[PDB]
Amino acid sequence: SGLVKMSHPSGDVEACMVQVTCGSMTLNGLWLDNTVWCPRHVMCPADQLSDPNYDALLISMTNHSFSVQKHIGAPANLRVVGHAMQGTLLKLTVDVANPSTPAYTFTTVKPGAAFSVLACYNGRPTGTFTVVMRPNYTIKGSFLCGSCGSVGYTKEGSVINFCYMHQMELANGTHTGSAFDGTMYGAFMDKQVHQVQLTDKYCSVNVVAWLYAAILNGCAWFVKPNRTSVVSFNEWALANQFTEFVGTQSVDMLAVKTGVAIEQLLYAIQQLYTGFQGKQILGSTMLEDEFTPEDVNMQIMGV
Amino acid sequence: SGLVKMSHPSGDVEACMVQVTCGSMTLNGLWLDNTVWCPRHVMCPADQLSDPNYDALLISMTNHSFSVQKHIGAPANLRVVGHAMQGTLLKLTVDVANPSTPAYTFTTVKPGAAFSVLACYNGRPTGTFTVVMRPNYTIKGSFLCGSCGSVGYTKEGSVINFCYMHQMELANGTHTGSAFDGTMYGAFMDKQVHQVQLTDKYCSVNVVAWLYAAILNGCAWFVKPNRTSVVSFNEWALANQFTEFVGTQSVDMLAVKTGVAIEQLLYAIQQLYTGFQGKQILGSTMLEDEFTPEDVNMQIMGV
Repeated sequence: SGLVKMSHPSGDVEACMVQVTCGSMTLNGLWLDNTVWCPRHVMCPADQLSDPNYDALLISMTNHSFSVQKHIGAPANLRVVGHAMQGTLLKLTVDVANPSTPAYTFTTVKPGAAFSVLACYNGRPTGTFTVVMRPNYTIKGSFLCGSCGSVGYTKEGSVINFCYMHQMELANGTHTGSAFDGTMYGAFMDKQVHQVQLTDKYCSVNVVAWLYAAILNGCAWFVKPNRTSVVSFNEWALANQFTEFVGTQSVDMLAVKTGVAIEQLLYAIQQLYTGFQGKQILGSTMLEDEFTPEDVNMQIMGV
Repeated sequence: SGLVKMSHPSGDVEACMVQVTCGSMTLNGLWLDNTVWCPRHVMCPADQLSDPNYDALLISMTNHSFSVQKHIGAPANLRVVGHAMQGTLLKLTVDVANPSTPAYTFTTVKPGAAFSVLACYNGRPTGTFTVVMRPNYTIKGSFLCGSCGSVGYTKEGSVINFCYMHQMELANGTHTGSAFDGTMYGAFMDKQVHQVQLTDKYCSVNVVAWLYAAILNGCAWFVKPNRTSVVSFNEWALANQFTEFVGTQSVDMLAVKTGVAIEQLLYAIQQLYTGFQGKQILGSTMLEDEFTPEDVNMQIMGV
């Protein structure tokens, strides 16, 4: 019993972290097979950060411009024998294939989905945490200067699904990055220029999942006979900064185990949004939306 | 910027997890050099869990009663060549030294201190999370059947400090275990009988650290010229379920950076305890005590 913010074991990903240097700029890279992935802003000098031209910067670079070092495990200097740009990322080719490359895929995450982040500094892993891709395509992490190139991922069976590479900080506690196809989540620019993020929203299906977790742990004071249909809730959601509720088999499993219908929890959300009234739910005083239905199913049952 | 629940990278500890079987009982063990540590209740059958005699159980065991298996990485069966009991733990001697034993120490954690937990099932790591040792010597984790033997630890430089081995669940979301010297935190018994835990307390130095994190994020409505000395606060704390405040260099660093004195935040705690005045602090309407000063310093300032 109990519900905590849980991350995937980070061992397989730690073995892929490397340091990438270009001029006087240093950040983290991901070493898979003979390829090192890193943010392309490593090529940008301080005096050009106010308005950079990445196509011009790439042309000016040679294999000599990049230095790749592995610090963890058996340390090694990797020879860069090729360089290329894919969207907002650099794809460096090195002469040694990573002997600890896990079985992996590249996947893009959708808003409301959770993933683990391995935070790194100078190619060294320092911490791990779980985040949810926000409806405004940002993440609320903990990243300081030098954390760029830190990676986000999930684990499915024995396969690591790499979904995020840390790029920038937009505002206090608000971060964004790219998918491994080179596209930045939310189409933000990888430049130190003015850019406003859209309004964030509460992830409705995650709040329902968290309320089911509370019921399964003996906390059900907020459950009443009252119900709100998913059609009525979704119209209400549009005007109250909540995402559209879309049901799934994982949510249905939680409804059948507890005997509490989804519609009863949509009504509870509308009431709890106007105040918890000094009461707690799982040690929280405001709605929690960073626990997915799959997360609750895993932490509460074998499912 | 941003404050999240952060764990240590779990790779070094994952390489030490093994499965220990004794009869029809199975749980997790920790493999360091030629030693495997596991909870001693692996020797206890289901019908004897209410009133066990561990000294009699140990005598009845032979090296062949224990089966040790490594599942992740390069799998191996380890042959048990010695067995011993140290408090609430078994110390098995195996014929192969773990080739990935990290540099380590055994340390007992004090209430208010944070540590990372690597949750395991059948010798397989499944997740990682951070907890604080509660003033009543329990932890609020997320553990299901089969998680016994999961380990807690901190990292100082390159040294892993193993501080906890999961033993039992006392109540919903309330867990306890032992230190690697064999002593159970809070002197709870490793047996199936009803045991009452003492009342919890708010960890004062952690609430001060969280109020400093709020000021660093632009939230300082609770800061007034009013001050409470640490001597006055500690007398008040005794009667109001708060731990004794003990200052540290990390708290002093937060006071210098923000320009807000410790004594102003001790007064603020006494006022916020009587109500949050219809406002919120970092997304909460109740005091938060699971972020330590070191945690706030490392995540906000990187020191």
